[PDB]
Amino acid sequence: YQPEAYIPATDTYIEKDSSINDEIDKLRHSATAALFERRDVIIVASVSCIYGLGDPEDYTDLMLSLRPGMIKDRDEIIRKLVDIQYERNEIDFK
DNA sequence: CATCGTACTGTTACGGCTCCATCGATGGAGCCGTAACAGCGATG
Repeated sequence: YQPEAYIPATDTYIEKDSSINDEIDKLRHSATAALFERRDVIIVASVSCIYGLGDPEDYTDLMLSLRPGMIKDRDEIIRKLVDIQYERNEIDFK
């Protein structure tokens, strides 16, 4: 990670560059889901636990509920899935 | 010295697409030259 910064002494600006690790992201998402799923969860974290995450109210209110017999268009459900940052990929299924 | 931050920019291999340069011969018919073949009369 190289956060953007500006140095007035040299009048030079550095652009932001980052790389994402898949395993750590999956572990973080699993921890976040387990927090809302079960109460008997133990989380081992670094000082990263004090950095800005999303709103828990938005996380709870944006859960999609589906049951048999409920009328709903397939396109509407696909749009709802896309709106919660789900990527459609028939080749790379992860 | 380790820790943290809401999917980052620039330059190279490699496969697929497209444009451009560069590169007589054989059989049939007619002709010439050469060889080959066919085709009144008088007397005893």
